[PDB]
Amino acid sequence: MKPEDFRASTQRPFTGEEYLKSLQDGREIYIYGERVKDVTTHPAFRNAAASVAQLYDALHKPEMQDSLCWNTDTGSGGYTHKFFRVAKSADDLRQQRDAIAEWSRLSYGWMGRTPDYKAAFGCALGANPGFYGQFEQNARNWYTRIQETGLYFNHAIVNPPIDRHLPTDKVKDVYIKLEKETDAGIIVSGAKVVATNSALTHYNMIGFGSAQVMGENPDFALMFVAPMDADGVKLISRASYEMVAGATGSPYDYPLSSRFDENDAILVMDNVLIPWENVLIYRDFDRCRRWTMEGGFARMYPLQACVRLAVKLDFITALLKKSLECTGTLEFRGVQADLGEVVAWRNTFWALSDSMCSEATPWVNGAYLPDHAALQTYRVLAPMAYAKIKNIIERNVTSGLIYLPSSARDLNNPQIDQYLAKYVRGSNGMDHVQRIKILKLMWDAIGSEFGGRHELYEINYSGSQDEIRLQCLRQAQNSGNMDKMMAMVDRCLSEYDQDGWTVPHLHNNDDINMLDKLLK
Amino acid sequence: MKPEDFRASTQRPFTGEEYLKSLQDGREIYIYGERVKDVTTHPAFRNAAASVAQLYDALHKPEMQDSLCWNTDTGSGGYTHKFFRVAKSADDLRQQRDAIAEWSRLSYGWMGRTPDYKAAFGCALGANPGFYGQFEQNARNWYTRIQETGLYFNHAIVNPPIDRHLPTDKVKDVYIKLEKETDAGIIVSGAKVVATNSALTHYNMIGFAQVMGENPDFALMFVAPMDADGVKLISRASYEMVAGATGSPYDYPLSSRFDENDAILVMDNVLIPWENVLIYRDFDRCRRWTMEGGFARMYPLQACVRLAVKLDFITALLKKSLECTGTLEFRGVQADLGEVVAWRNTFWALSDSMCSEATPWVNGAYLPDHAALQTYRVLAPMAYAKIKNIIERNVTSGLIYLPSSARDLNNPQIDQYLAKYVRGSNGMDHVQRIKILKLMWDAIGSEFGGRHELYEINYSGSQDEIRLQCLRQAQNSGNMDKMMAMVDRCLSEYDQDGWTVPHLHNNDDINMLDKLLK
Amino acid sequence: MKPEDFRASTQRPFTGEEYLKSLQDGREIYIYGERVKDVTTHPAFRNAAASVAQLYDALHKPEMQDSLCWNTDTGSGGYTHKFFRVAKSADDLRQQRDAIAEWSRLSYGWMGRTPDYKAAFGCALGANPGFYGQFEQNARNWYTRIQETGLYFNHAIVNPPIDRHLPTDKVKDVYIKLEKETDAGIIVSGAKVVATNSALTHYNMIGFAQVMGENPDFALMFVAPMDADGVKLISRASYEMVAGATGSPYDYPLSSRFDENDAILVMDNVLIPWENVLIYRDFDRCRRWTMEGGFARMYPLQACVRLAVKLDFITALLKKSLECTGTLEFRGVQADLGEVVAWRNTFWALSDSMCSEATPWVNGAYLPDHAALQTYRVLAPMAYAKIKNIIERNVTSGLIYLPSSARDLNNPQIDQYLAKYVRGSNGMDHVQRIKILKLMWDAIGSEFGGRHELYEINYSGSQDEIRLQCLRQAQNSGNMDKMMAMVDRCLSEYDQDGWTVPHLHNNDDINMLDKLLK
Ligand SMILES: Cc1cc2nc3c(=O)[nH]c(=O)nc-3n(C[C@H](O)[C@H](O)[C@H](O)COP(=O)(O)OP(=O)(O)OC[C@H]3O[C@@H](n4cnc5c(N)ncnc54)[C@H](O)[C@@H]3O)c2cc1C
Ligand SMILES: Cc1cc2nc3c(=O)[nH]c(=O)nc-3n(C[C@H](O)[C@H](O)[C@H](O)COP(=O)(O)OP(=O)(O)OC[C@H]3O[C@@H](n4cnc5c(N)ncnc54)[C@H](O)[C@@H]3O)c2cc1C
Ligand SMILES: Cc1cc2nc3c(=O)[nH]c(=O)nc-3n(C[C@H](O)[C@H](O)[C@H](O)COP(=O)(O)OP(=O)(O)OC[C@H]3O[C@@H](n4cnc5c(N)ncnc54)[C@H](O)[C@@H]3O)c2cc1C
Repeated sequence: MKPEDFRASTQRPFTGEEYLKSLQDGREIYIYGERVKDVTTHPAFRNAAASVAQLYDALHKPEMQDSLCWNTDTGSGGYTHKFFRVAKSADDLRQQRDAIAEWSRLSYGWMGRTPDYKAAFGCALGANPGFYGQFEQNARNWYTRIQETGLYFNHAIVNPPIDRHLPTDKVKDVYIKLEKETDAGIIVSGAKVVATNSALTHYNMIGFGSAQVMGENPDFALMFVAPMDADGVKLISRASYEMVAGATGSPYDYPLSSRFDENDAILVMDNVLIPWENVLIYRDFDRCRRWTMEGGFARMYPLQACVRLAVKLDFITALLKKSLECTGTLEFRGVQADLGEVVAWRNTFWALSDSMCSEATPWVNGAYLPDHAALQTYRVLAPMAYAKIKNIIERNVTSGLIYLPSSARDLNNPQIDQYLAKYVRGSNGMDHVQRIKILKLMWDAIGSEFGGRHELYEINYSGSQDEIRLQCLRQAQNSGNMDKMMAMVDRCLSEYDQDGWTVPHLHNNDDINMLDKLLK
Repeated sequence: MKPEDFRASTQRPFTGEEYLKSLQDGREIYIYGERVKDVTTHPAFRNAAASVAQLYDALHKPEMQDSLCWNTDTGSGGYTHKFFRVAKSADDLRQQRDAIAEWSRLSYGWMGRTPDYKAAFGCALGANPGFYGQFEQNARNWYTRIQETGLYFNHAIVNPPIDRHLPTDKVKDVYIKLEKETDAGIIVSGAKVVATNSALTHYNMIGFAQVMGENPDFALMFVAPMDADGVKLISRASYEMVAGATGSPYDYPLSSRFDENDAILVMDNVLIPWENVLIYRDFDRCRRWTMEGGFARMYPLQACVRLAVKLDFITALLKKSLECTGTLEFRGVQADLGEVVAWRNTFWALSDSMCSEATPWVNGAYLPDHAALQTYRVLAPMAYAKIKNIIERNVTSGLIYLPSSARDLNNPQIDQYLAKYVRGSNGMDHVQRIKILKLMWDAIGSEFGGRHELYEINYSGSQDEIRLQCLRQAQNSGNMDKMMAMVDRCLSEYDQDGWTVPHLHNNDDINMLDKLLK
Repeated sequence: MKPEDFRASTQRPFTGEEYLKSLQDGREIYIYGERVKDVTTHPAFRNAAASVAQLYDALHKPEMQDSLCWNTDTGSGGYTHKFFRVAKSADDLRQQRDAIAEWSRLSYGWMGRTPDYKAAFGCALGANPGFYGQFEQNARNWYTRIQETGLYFNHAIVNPPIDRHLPTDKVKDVYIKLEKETDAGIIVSGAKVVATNSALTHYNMIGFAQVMGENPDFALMFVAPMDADGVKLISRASYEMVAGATGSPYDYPLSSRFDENDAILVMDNVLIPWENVLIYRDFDRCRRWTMEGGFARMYPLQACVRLAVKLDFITALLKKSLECTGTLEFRGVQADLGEVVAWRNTFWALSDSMCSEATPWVNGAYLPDHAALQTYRVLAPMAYAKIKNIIERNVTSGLIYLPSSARDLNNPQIDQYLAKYVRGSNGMDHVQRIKILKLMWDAIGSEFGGRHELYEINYSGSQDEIRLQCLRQAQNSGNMDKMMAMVDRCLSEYDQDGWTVPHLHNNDDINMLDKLLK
């Protein structure tokens, strides 16, 4: 039973109901010391699963289908989310940018690992399948499959944060490695860092870590895909903000934690058989080193991430204004100036996504890639912008983020509520129910455990502070951008020497230099 | 004589030679306690004048006309710099963006007040002349004049930094005001804060301590020639003259040719003819001009591109400087340079968005994306201060381990030690190493570098003001209401009793609080 | 002739006049492609020399001797600056802190390499002479000599910024190395990075691209007179000369008297007598000197006080500058000035802690709190860059709305407009307003201001190195192990089954997970 066989039609991706049915499979997930029986009904995952299911439902609704979907390029006569099909122009990238924005708005920018994130991987396979050599047909088939079905992939690429001071092949007891080569496929074992929302995915792409030196053993030089229900695949979940908010809070108290929690799970592979049809790069140091620059994925996914963050910043910006209307401090110059800077950061990420599309270039086989410099720029700025925005919220909303009753239960008890109505009202006529609601929404965005995890995510998810900057420099150098900037500096330098100007339009200083007269 | 009458043709802007001749007028400029006889030959201005003259020469080069010029829209059959005529599409704005970049590369991004900066004012007059009421014909004529000739305007808008704690009605002894209304025109007196490069301009636009007040004699906008009686400039110290008198082009390569003197602008009982008046004793038009005039919604396109060109230069110069010292091999150094690259990329991406998201305005004119203009203004001071700190903390002693002068290289007694001990890393010779690092020092640490940091931090407004204007744009455009509609939708999806949407599970079956607090 | 033989008495340090006479020796200095005949009269050095001479004169003033001087500990019956003799208590360090502050106030915190900076080296030699083995007597003699005379030392320790990607063994064509061992002493050649104010010093201590390597010919520490054959300086541009040639004291008040020329130090086959050798072909002593020598554990007391004095000056000057513009009335401006006040307070509080937490070392000597020294080094670059940004973003156009020269005030034709339009706020006259703002600009934006920013950011090491050394101090002192004992205690108070301490309640009675996940 293929997960896409739950669809009532082969000419469209899953509906939300078919997607939920596709998750009631053999996946082996652990949380709070027990195996999850059904991820769609379990109290740690049911609402995050329902939230992803809503994205699938939106693909078929007349109210969103046109902004979200295109026909497939496969000859099936079907349709798919625009970002699941290879772009072949700058306008195609702009349409994909808008389709990503529309889906992201459904979670207010809070779900960062929705199916469109890894759809860029499906497109990378379809745009350049020749890169994979003997595995070219697997790349072509995987592109067709992902595009037609809307299959939900995530990736587990970063190695566990253990023995970082050593090359990947020197942490053999932990990192993903080839165990055995057989006729049916390859046996792999090891673990990857947290695989965000992988409990709700169909497949994971398992790839080599690029920020850590690989070494000299080719058994670590692998790229392949694994279904979430493959025997030996195990997820060990982190604490569930969804379950905690359900057990000890309410949607009113924790409105984001209760529906958008993407569990960052440890991914374990215990002697998993990967069929040859799922192998993409095999014991190949050459292809592993070339994949970041030639594969296309690294040159596609930040378009999705930049738009998703820009949507979250649309939400945070207006929510900060709403929060300041609660306290009444929005009337002050300093407060307005701080909110104005949040507006500037919000505007920045939308402008970067515009440039990604307008400056797009042809690649291979007619495929277009977004502006690579803009992708690297989003990665560098986002951690700085996010940390600054959170600090601005805390230093302006101040006590408004803590002057809040424990629970919706307090509002529902008239003995407590009578005091909340009088003493916890909003400024200028706003009732206490709305005031507490707005400020709890802001606190869940930045200070709840979910808010704290989101700050950790925005700071680190695409790489360390040094790595994102190194990659930004490498792009400038590899593209020829640095050589073009250097040609301008070399022109400036060529216009004079130790004797004076070499250009005839400027005046030498022989008639005005006073040093001989002063020193000789 | 009109400055444009120096042109041998009415079908093109000035050549560099005609531009220089046009500055040899009756202008009253002071520097170092003396009157400046001729800005084109004076040692404080001659090279900055020659640098601007090069921009005019570039307009007439066949290899550069495709990027720099377009036909006029006046019916003269002439041509002009692309940014001197009203944009009528997103593509027109992109071509203007490129024409600004091409001119800016001629000064490596260091001249921030070149003729294209105020060409946006000429275009604002041409795009919306109806805004000016009875002065509509002046707006139309000034647009035609600026466009055809390439007339060099600057503006003096910011009031002197005196009694900022008071409104623009309680400091009448200093600020620009109407003093007499006559048949020939208006008599004005007062001063404006530094008018950058105004010593080399043909005209200055004079426009309205933030809060204006209640006296309409201060509610003015008009044009003044640089050679009108009573118009005078009191110059600041000349980095060009100092670099010439005590340095050399090798030692101070930017100071020696790109210094834009920030002069105090004084108007002493100046007669402004009615043909030069645009807004007269009109608080309503003065308050509406920032949002309806167009200029405030056009010039940051020029300034963002000009900065992005300077960042192309600084980025590669930082790489060159780190190649000198050999520290470019280290991870931390590469990461810091990578961040400079990210800031450089940002300002180009903002200029892209300004053009692609452009909107129709009035009479077929297009305006760049307003949010992107406000974003450039907010980010630029932070990016510039951060980039300078990154250079200083990475190039470190390389910026000071330099001989005093090109005279040290030209003395073999000293040069023998420079050749051995002040060589560049991995085979680079000492002449090139010292040259690169002196170029970087002139960009950030010389008095010229220091002034450029003060300029990038402040020129479009105080830190609070640029942020306030960014917020106002979000509110006035409807952007804030659209972001708010998303927050209100999120809020509408639940209440104190649970979800109001049917796809989510209520917590009644899992909430343990009742069972826990008996 | 010995430089101290210029003194009319052996029982006190130099007077200013004797100090100036002592500099009129055979020193080989270059600037602007020419040999400097006499540093005391040359226009690039005369005022900086006069400024140092004033510090020596202050030692002999009865009104200042209580704060500045103590008896020598040598048995000579003489006196010296307090920081020139070994501290033997926390109170001795506090009195030295005050004596440093008093001398620093004479240059308003702008001279960072005055004779008291290297007096810490003289004290390090006197406190632990046994460290130097066979060179112990040289350490004792040098301590006595520096203490009694007030000899002016600087140090040249940092290698030229060339081939930083290589160790101090693979750049032999540049770095200081032993070339010959003889009966009279050692022959050395090489260069060091800028030796701040070395043109005005008597001697330089020469000491060991970070990683040293494996060749012991580079493992040296020794003293060299400024007039030894082969010792020479190649000066950087002179802010003093430039301010004199093209400015005035009114226009550049700090550049004109406190410029400490950052000179390239060259040693060409210099003979160093054995009496001047301290560490010889000894990797063991070179590696142990940073932790056992004492100097690295003494000089940041001088530097922290000197910066705190400069911050007293900058803080009040920022208030004065904001009184000029009138913006001091606004909340945001007052808040920014308040932060400058907080940074100024910090460096004084660090100097307090350096003294009160002082510890015994060897032979009765006391050392300031090592953690506070490392903290000053880490915070100072961040505080300085932030303070400069605060000044620029608040004083804004006040720093550029200034006439070129005192010559503008002395020309009534220009001065009439300065009096009206460049007056200060609320009654302050234009002469005082321009004077205050030019003083602030010379502090931060002139080439001297730019060099001072580069100095404060980098002089004690790169951003990573100062932080690494701060961490190493925490580890080596046992501070980190004591902080770790608290974290280990916290961890020991529970395990995977619950609390291990009896005062806390386990969650068995309230944990709902079993009941929820059936
Ligand atoms: C909430 C969250 C969700 C995530 N989801 C996913 C996911 O779905 N899939 C996935 O594959 N990954 C995921 N990640 C991992 C993420 O991509 C990484 O955290 C990021 O790439 C940084 O790598 P790292 O954690 O190994 O940090 P490191 O690379 O180990 O950096 C830590 C520190 O060590 C330094 N350092 C490390 N190596 C070196 C070196 N060789 N030389 C010098 N300094 C070095 C760094 O500069 C930094 O200061 C997620 C992370 C978070 C926080
Ligand atoms: C090198 C340089 C070149 C320039 N060239 C030109 C030019 O050619 N033409 C031109 O017209 N201008 C020019 N300017 C002026 C520039 O536009 C201004 O400096 C800028 O607009 C900031 O205004 P300001 O200097 O008056 O600072 P201010 O507005 O006075 O700000 C200083 C401080 O006071 C605070 N403040 C001021 N007013 C208030 C208030 N009402 N309420 C609360 N806080 C307040 C600010 O928040 C800030 O902290 C130039 C400036 C520089 C530095
Ligand atoms: C105005 C001024 C006056 C001075 N006066 C004196 C004086 O009188 N006497 C004196 O001896 N010195 C003096 N100095 C030198 C000063 O002490 C040094 O600049 C400081 O120690 C920093 O060392 P550096 O310049 O070699 O920088 P570097 O150490 O070369 O650092 C530059 C960059 O390279 C990186 N880097 C360097 N090496 C490594 C490495 N191995 N691994 C990783 N990254 C690395 C750093 O992290 C940094 O990002 C002065 C400096 C200045 C600016």
